[PDB]
Amino acid sequence: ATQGVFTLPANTRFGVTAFANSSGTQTVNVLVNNETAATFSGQSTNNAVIGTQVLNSGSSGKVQVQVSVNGRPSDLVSAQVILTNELNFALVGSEDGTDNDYNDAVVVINWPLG
Amino acid sequence: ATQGVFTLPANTRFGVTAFANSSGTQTVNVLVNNETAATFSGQSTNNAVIGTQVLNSGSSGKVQVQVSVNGRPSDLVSAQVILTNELNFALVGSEDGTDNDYNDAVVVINWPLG
Amino acid sequence: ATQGVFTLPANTRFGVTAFANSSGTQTVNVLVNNETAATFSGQSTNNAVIGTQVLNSGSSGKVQVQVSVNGRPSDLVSAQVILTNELNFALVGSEDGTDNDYNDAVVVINWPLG
Amino acid sequence: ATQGVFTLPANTRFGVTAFANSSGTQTVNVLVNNETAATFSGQSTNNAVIGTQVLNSGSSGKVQVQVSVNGRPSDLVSAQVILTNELNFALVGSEDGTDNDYNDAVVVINWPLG
Ligand SMILES: C[C@@H]1O[C@@H](S[C@@H]2O[C@H](CO)[C@H](O)[C@H](O)[C@H]2O)[C@@H](O)[C@H](O)[C@@H]1O
Ligand SMILES: C[C@@H]1O[C@@H](S[C@@H]2O[C@H](CO)[C@H](O)[C@H](O)[C@H]2O)[C@@H](O)[C@H](O)[C@@H]1O
Ligand SMILES: C[C@@H]1O[C@@H](S[C@@H]2O[C@H](CO)[C@H](O)[C@H](O)[C@H]2O)[C@@H](O)[C@H](O)[C@@H]1O
Ligand SMILES: C[C@@H]1O[C@@H](S[C@@H]2O[C@H](CO)[C@H](O)[C@H](O)[C@H]2O)[C@@H](O)[C@H](O)[C@@H]1O
Ligand SMILES: [Ca+2]
Ligand SMILES: [Ca+2]
Ligand SMILES: [Ca+2]
Ligand SMILES: [Ca+2]
Ligand SMILES: [Ca+2]
Ligand SMILES: [Ca+2]
Ligand SMILES: [Ca+2]
Ligand SMILES: [Ca+2]
Repeated sequence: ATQGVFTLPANTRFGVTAFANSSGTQTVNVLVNNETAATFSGQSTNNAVIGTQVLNSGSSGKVQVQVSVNGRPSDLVSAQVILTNELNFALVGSEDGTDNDYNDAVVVINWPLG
Repeated sequence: ATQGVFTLPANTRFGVTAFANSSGTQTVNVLVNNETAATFSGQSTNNAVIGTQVLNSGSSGKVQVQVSVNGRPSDLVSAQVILTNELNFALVGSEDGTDNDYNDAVVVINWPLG
Repeated sequence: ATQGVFTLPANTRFGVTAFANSSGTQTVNVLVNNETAATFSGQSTNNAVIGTQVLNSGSSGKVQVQVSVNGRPSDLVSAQVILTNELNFALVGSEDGTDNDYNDAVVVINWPLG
Repeated sequence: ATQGVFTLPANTRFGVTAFANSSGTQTVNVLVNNETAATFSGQSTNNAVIGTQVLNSGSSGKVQVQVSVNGRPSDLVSAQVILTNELNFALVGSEDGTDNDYNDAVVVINWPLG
């Protein structure tokens, strides 16, 4: 099944944050309506934040997270969770190797903001 | 129902990151085994990371998130989500006022790390 | 925080299924746009399905689950989870006593159907 | 990533319920410790509950959901969510064709019971 794709409400501000837990450098791309809206790159084995940004979901609401290490696409796992019918999290895990911890890059998208 | 309390696997490192979306200064307290392990404070209406730390769940695995604004306990909502039977997120939202956006402080706990 | 309230897409069919795990008879009311759309009652300590129905979300898409036992409203816990940006689950547990298993009635809403 | 596989606490009762939303006959198999513990089959475009059962997770606690149509394995999606640190749902969707609604068989596992 496709993973790392989420339909947000249109024209909404949202936060995107990425963490790294790998000896490899993680590159995280966030596409909005199929155009790169944020790119984070960094390396950590201690859950360091490698980037955070505020974005707007635009007219489509379509947000996609992609992860690669040295040009190789990581395998993704994802889900969206809504608390009290208001607070939204779109969560992404990624695996760059063999151990299947799926934490190599971790991406959290939250809305609403403000 | 109790919110913002999670049983993690014992003796496990976990990430805890807090975001602010409110006029009010948010104070996030993270307890492990009922003892304060981290305190974040900050103010933003643009989802600024007001703190991020790596902690250990210790022998109990009992982790609790509290949020207060100027001393007043915020109302919490929470859940845990597990992807591919491996990647864990504990999520907390909090409301300091009347608008019920539940984003005033947002706390994300993730494990495993490394 | 309010629990047991979910905003579905408007004019969309959804499944609702209730399960009981208590010595007391459980009454589950499902409201659509603030009007009773279905009512289920049953007693089980073995997770028996005490009711199932297909309903329409109507123009608001607002769906509310209420649970009571012998007249007394149960304490509710809820969340919505979306998998592969497509498959929606609205989940409710409820507590009628002191043991805090929150399974005394369990209500599962799923969409889309067909 | 592996989908439809869940680690439960050992020797615990859980409910499993399957729903169908397809013109094809769905076969849902539930494995405990890699052995078939329940089987449900049926065809519905209206969210019929094609089966519900109470099982015991056994000594491993490993539970797996498999779905097929006419012997062809369906693509699965899954997650686990925990409410008030107590109430557990393991959720599975499955796709038998090309439209990617992932609702063709839906399976929900809940614990604890009683
Ligand atoms: C620490 C370790 O990092 C990787 S495994 C690691 O990946 C790099 C990528 O550049 C090299 O291929 C090494 O040969 C590999 O050992 C993570 O997948 C793993 O979970 C762990 O965090
Ligand atoms: C921007 C706004 O912030 C608060 S409402 C705000 O709360 C502060 C708390 O110190 C004072 O009560 C102000 O008088 C209030 O208006 C959030 O609850 C709200 O969601 C929004 O982010
Ligand atoms: C078996 C038991 O059922 C209840 S406790 C039970 O509640 C009924 C009403 O539902 C009466 O108040 C009795 O006096 C109580 O003992 C559940 O709360 C519990 O989890 C367990 O399933
Ligand atoms: C109603 C429809 O059913 C299938 S698509 C459907 O699958 C059967 C399987 O036996 C045949 O291949 C038909 O030729 C196909 O049209 C679902 O995938 C779809 O979501 C929808 O529920
Ligand atoms: Ca890895
Ligand atoms: Ca890793
Ligand atoms: Ca607020
Ligand atoms: Ca706010
Ligand atoms: Ca109870
Ligand atoms: Ca009970
Ligand atoms: Ca389908
Ligand atoms: Ca279908």
